Amino acid sequence: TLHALLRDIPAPDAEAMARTQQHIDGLLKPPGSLGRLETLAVQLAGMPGLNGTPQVGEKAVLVMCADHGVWDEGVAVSPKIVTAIQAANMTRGTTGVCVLAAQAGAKVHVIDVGIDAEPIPGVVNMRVARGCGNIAVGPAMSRLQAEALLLEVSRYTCDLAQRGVTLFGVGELGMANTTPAAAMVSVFTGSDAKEVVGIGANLPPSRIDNKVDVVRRAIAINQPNPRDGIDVLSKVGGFDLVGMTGVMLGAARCGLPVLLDGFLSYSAALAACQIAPAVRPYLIPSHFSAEKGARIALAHLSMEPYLHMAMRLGEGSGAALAMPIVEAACAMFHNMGELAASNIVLPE
Amino acid sequence: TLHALLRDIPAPDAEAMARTQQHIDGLLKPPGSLGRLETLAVQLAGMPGLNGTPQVGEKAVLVMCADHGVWDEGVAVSPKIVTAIQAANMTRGTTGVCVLAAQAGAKVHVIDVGIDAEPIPGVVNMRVARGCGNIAVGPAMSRLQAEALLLEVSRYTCDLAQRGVTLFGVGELGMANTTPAAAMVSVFTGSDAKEVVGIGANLPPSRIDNKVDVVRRAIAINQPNPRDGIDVLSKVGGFDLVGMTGVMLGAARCGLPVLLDGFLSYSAALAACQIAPAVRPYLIPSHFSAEKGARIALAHLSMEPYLHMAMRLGEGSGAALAMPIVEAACAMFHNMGELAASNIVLPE
Ligand SMILES: Nc1ncnc2[nH]cnc12
Ligand SMILES: Nc1ncnc2[nH]cnc12
Repeated sequence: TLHALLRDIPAPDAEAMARTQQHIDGLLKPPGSLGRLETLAVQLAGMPGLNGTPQVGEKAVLVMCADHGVWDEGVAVSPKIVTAIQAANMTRGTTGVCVLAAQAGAKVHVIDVGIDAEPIPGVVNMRVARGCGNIAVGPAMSRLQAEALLLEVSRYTCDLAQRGVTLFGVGELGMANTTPAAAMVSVFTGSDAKEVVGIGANLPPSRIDNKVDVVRRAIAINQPNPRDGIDVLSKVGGFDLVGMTGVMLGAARCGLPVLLDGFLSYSAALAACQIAPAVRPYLIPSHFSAEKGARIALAHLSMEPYLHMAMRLGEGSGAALAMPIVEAACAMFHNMGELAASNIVLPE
Repeated sequence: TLHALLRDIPAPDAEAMARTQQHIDGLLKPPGSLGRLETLAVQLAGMPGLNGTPQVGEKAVLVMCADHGVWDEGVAVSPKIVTAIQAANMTRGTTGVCVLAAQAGAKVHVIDVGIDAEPIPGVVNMRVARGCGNIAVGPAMSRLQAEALLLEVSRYTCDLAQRGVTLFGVGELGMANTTPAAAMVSVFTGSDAKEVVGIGANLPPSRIDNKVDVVRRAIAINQPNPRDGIDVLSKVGGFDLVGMTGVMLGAARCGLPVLLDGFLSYSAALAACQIAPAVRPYLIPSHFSAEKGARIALAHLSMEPYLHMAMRLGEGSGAALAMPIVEAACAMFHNMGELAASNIVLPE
């Protein structure tokens, strides 16, 4: 059951963190000189699934794929089938996330949570329906549906942990996905749609107006309650969004770190944190998405990404690209020499 | 001779770049979706030493070590000997740059251009003198000295290329080094010293005032000519700074890319670009240094770093940390599938 899951998310280990901090301070460098790498190391040491130290075992990127009924509103220029095509490509290792994950030594897990096509061999089957409801005229799905998918994904996630995975990355694939993402951000942050609606996958500037209108409509019609993340996800989200949120809850329950991706991922994170604030300490930002509503979303999460690449591909590509940074914090922690051993003495 | 060297720096290959751009546009993703990774790939393809394509062979980080007479002005809290100690540690693989380079699969080259100590076995000997002159009361060195070191380092650099190195990173090690760095930045950018003088290696806030004064003094006394980078380096720079500039000139002559590090490196880059504007296209920013004058320096170089880590260690640690990003752009270019092969058609 979900209340359980949520109840059992562990708090960070302050004891391990204090020990890490001390250790870091004693390394062969001026104190605090490695800035964010230091902070990251300490954050990791506090994660219970990591065994009191910054460490990275196996790495996995979970890609949540699904179609959206809102596509029918003219909010996306990519043909609908691209979701299904790209999902298959994920199985062949030719996509952007695939290439970047291989470079990071991570394995990619492609999960179908609701593609509007026949099942794709090689893809993890967790399909809710053939694409979610069109949010412009009603809810994306039922609360039950959302809750069940949350449970299902969270479990799959924590189970990988059982197989040696210590670091997750989350991603999505779904045509028209920046629409539900903007709606969610608008609702959670109380920003006006104009402020958070972007061009997604090369939407022409002309067509923007309509996208903003669709977003407002979705919100007005559904009346999602901002204090209820599940309410929001079910009404104006999508299966893919629900799935990403589920990865987050799962990794937190498991006491392990999750690397966010871009805009879509920020939307899901907002939901996750609303649902369970205890999730927060397990999230690690990757890059700063080029999507318009990115700054607002990040501000609400109080997150400052490490990478500024103007990326807007999705798929979990940003997450993969940041994995080496996480590994660097561990390397720093473990392999650097100590000041004391050099007889070096530097003022705090 | 230097005029030669400078004269022979190759322009970027526009033909290769056009071909790269086209190729990138045809990959399995919405056009321009990979943002800066795309731009980086194109930049690399234009570098003659790379053989018309984004590629990365062997990687090296060159660490320039030297002492500064200005240390006697009370501008640095690290004891002087730390330079010599850390330089030796570089030979043992225990320093920050060492750990990060190993993580990136790069080799570290420690070069002594003027440490105020006995020679360190294992360190490349290119020592000019036992520490440079105190810039607060006169020049750091003679023009001749600077010119010769420029030549010497540039040659060493291009020679590594001959051994399979395709990507360099530059770094420095030297107590009190942020002082000459600030002076240089002030002179090249025409900013007031207060604006560019930082805390370096944990300088106490109280002591700042004196550092600003030392910088102004150096400038007033020496009257370095901003339109003459060699003039500037020789007067208010240091051996380490000269060395970094030399790496830059060398890699450019060789038609290969160089990853900058932090503040010190930006100072050297400003000099290099002043000396030879043709160097510019070969430079790649890594991170955004936490040193105060960082923003000003970057603005003058028109560079936007990829990494925001609040780092201020030096040694070339930021350069190392960015190597995987460069490799990612190559992986993207080479391993991704093509839209056409999927029968996918997306609007530009
Ligand atoms: N002041 C310093 N102390 C120790 N290691 C360093 N590496 C770079 N600067 C340093
Ligand atoms: N619209 C899109 N087209 C192709 N690949 C994609 N990966 C993520 N979004 C995509």
